[PDB]
Amino acid sequence: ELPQMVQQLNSPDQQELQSALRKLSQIASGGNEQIQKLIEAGALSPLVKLLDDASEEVIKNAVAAIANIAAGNNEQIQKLIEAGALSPLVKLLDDASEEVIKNAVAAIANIAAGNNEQIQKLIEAGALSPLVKLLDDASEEVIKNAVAAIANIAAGNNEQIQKLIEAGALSPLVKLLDDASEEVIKNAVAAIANIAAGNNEQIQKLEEAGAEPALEKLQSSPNEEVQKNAQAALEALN
Repeated sequence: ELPQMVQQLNSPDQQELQSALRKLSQIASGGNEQIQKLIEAGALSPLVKLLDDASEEVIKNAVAAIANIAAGNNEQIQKLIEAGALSPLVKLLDDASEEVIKNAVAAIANIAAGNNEQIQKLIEAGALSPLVKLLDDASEEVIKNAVAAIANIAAGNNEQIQKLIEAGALSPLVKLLDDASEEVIKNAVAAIANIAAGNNEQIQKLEEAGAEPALEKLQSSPNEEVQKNAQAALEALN
């Protein structure tokens, strides 16, 4: 059932390979107990190997599956990192297909939701500069996943918030506080609230970027998430 599908990942047939990757992604999307079955079946290393495959269609399916595996628990994210997912995922952020960037950034966003040591490996893999460049991408689905990843990295320690500021994240995030999608503002205000939870120097850099006037408008939002995040970030500035 499952080992046969994992064995199918080593196939010259491009239809059989795409089909096996589609089924595995569907299992992986069903929750942590399903992701555990794929790990125990040895699905991770061949899946990671398929991120550098000669077939653009095979890459798409492999990234879709890994994005779903990345949605697992800290232990599952750890196995994905140990399988070598980070380096190929970072390389995929600079790819022609918008479909691969979307899931490459989603997988990275789900890994960024893990512990601070896992955020450190994402930074060590060079994920920050390409993530900041995707904040101007002009594809709304890419920008929301890029903002969500950054928001997750900002939930890390003060040193990790520092690597975000040094990457040039502050100015694109304050720009995304308005004249953008509803889901983008929601993610931008969460990232800003996370940077405001940093040290006093980082709170200062946020003012310099022009965050305070952009947050004052969001303070009275009817959206519970936006409202509380704009309120928490403003309390931190003053």
